[PDB]
Amino acid sequence: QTSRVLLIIDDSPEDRELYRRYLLRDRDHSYTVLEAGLGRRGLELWQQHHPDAVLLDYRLPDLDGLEFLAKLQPQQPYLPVIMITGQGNEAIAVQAMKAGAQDYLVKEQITPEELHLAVNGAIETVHLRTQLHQRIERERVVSQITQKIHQTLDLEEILQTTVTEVRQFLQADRVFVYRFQPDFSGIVVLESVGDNCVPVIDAQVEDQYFVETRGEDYRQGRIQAVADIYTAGLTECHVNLLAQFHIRANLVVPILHADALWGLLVVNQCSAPRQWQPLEIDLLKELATQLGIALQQAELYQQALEH
Amino acid sequence: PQTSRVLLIIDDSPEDRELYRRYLLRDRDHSYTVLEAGLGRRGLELWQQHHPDAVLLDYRLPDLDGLEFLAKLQPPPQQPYLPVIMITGQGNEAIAVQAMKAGAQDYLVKEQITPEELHLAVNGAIETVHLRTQLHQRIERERVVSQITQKIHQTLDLEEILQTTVTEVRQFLQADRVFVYRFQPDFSGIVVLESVGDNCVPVIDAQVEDQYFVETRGEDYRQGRIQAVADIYTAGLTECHVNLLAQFHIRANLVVPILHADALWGLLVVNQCSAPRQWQPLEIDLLKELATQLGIALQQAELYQQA
Ligand SMILES: CCC1=C(C)/C(=C\C2=NC(=C\c3[nH]c(/C=C4\NC(=O)[C@H](C)[C@H]4CC)c(C)c3CCC(=O)O)/C(CCC(=O)O)=C2C)NC1=O
Ligand SMILES: CCC1=C(C)/C(=C\C2=NC(=C\c3[nH]c(/C=C4\NC(=O)[C@H](C)[C@H]4CC)c(C)c3CCC(=O)O)/C(CCC(=O)O)=C2C)NC1=O
Ligand SMILES: [Mg+2]
Ligand SMILES: [Mg+2]
Ligand SMILES: [Mg+2]
Ligand SMILES: [Mg+2]
Repeated sequence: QTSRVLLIIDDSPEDRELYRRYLLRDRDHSYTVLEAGLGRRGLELWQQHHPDAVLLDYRLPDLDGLEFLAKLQPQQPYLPVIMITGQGNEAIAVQAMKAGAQDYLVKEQITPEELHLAVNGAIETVHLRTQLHQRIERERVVSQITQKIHQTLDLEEILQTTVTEVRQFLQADRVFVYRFQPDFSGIVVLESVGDNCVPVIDAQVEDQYFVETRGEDYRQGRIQAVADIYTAGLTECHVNLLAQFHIRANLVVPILHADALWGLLVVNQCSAPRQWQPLEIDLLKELATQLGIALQQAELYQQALEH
Repeated sequence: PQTSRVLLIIDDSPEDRELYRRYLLRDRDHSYTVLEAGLGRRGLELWQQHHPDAVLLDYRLPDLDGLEFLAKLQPPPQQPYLPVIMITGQGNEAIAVQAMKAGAQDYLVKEQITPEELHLAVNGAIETVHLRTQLHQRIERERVVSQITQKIHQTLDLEEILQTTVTEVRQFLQADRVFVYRFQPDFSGIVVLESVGDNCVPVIDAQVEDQYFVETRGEDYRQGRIQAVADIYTAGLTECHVNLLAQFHIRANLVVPILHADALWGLLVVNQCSAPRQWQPLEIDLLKELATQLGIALQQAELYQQA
């Protein structure tokens, strides 16, 4: 049973209660239910809570359902709205679906099972469209970096292009590349930042975990994906440390050269926690692998000079 | 009215079937040709022989239960999803729920159907199958690209990398033949690796040494410009190329230049040998991306040469 936020927008307190009772009868999910009796507040709750689905009464005191959809501006998001219409007004349902709704229900004909089916579909379909959009953007990033590696030997340009595009794609506060010194200490080679996190470049913090251990887990590929340093169960030493650079969410991907650990591709969220998705993690492993190709390429260019 | 959609209705009631067809008339947006079957066996035959855009399936047929039917449906490999809409009697929603886990896209309740609801349900099933297809292909091409990147990162033998590109590309594309063309210093050319299917007679061991097009007619190939022929007889080609292509039984031709540094190293070639083929953007962009990776692969092998 996963969690779902469902927003009900209907001016009849009883219908809201009816729908609320119906959604609880769903074994597949646990629903957090938000309510509004007016369109304007519906819009406000929508904008503040990003609910997974919206049950929308076509006839509200302030807005008709069509006006509500038109007052919605949504990356490139899709609206998980189910229009609720009265029997006989199906023509509204059709023009609502052409305006962005995912499905509709007939008020007096609604059953719990039908409600589940509607919510499932609106959510699944928006998820498909969201995933497809993410696949397209993720492909642009990978191809753009592939392009760079084919067009140049220089690291400063490839790493830079990498750091920027991932920050753009992920909408992260910070992305940078951390490089290990021979004495297993670290420095930030490149960076790209949003002004919500206290900088790290030029202000170097000395950790003792990489000098002492050398990162054998990172050599053999270990990645860390911390959604929120306060709920992941880290030690008090680590939590307090990250709080001083305002890192709230942490994603770290090792960069490998030869059979050795060259450095780290690092993503930060500094304002709020962030649950890193499988697609995003997979993107970074891939880029890191391309960086390995770049580094290797640059070293073969160094070796070829000396000859 | 020109028919835009083919719908297969599988239901043992001739009256309900005609009823649904009339409902479909109320959709001004589309024109429906309806195939009808009263039995599972005939439904399956009609499905397999005529490839309808969507299916309305009665959960209870005289010979097969709706679930048993879905299990006998095999979908083409370029559209692996079943655009089936289950029709169940009320109270039997639970059977329909198990159908959507078995591949149906949606369901309807027998006595509750309205013309608009039928339209939207058919609309939805076709759009969702299309979304699911697009997402499915994005995942496959990313795997292909990610697999070649890995190989390059591992510094594996290039001919093995070339092999992998050639094989995996033909599978993803359902193409009759894919191969890699390599230029000799004297601007001729030979076929290094290949992947060929039923409809196509192979070309690899009988390579004709072509003229110096790379100097003037590969002006575009040096500058990275690709050729994408849907049908060699309508592309406006000269007799020499047309006759040449016909001697290899090429009907559709997609060729992508392979670059090493900024020089024309060779060509990635895709062929359809049976029928003409309109090459789609996803397919072309995949090929360009692979072409660039082979370019990066070629660079890795040359840099290891002096060293
Ligand atoms: C933001 C700027 C910055 C950081 C984060 C940095 C050090 C830093 N310490 C790290 C990990 C670490 N550092 C420590 C711990 C310590 N290190 C010590 O010097 C202590 C003795 C000790 C506890 C006080 C630990 C426990 C980790 C995490 C190790 C793990 O991954 O399990 C990491 C990698 C994981 C991460 O990014 O969270 C870095 C980059 N230096 C910097 O300039
Ligand atoms: C097994 C397959 C095979 C081929 C396809 C090959 C030759 C071959 N000739 C090509 C182009 C070409 N080849 C020719 C012309 C000629 N070529 C000649 O051998 C002529 C004597 C001459 C006719 C006058 C032309 C005009 C092109 C296309 C140039 C362009 O469109 O840029 C191409 C690349 C473009 C394409 O195929 O569309 C190849 C690979 N040798 C092979 O073993
Ligand atoms: Mg109302
Ligand atoms: Mg429905
Ligand atoms: Mg649906
Ligand atoms: Mg029947």
